[PDB]
Amino acid sequence: SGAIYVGNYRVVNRHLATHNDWANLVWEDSSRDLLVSSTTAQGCDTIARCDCQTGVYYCSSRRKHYPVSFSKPSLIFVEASEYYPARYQSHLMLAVGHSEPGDCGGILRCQHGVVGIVSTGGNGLVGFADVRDLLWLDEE
Ligand SMILES: NC(=O)[C@H]1CCC(=O)N(Cc2cccc3[nH]ccc23)C1
Ligand SMILES: [Zn+2]
Repeated sequence: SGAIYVGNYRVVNRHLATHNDWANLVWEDSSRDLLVSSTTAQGCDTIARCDCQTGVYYCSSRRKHYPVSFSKPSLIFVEASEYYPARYQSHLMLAVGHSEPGDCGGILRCQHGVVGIVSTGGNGLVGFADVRDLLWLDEE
């Protein structure tokens, strides 16, 4: 689990969104595994606006923050899971590292702010859904 709180927005994995998130929906994309909902209180996270390929992510299944190098956001085939059939997921970045399903929502951060959240894993890889292209998260 995990979310990003920026301005009056909440960003979560689409597969973990609550009834309140869907009732207060701003934008969602199944192919990205992302959902953004509105909030009443202001958040404190800052979204990175950059092309960094190194950062640190939180892995709940190790209680550890790991420094990683990661690939640029791309269209990647993701095997079937409890929440989606086998499909291509867009805006996905991979790194060599540990990830289990309940690690989804863990933040990946660089020197500029939040880059994305854990979304995929297995086979010694970890995948992150990028949020740096969602520029509207910085306004209104
Ligand atoms: N974005 C997706 O398609 C998600 C949907 C929910 C989900 O359980 N997975 C599998 C997964 C995620 C993270 C870590 C993992 N380790 C092994 C499997 C695995 C994929
Ligand atoms: Zn950066």
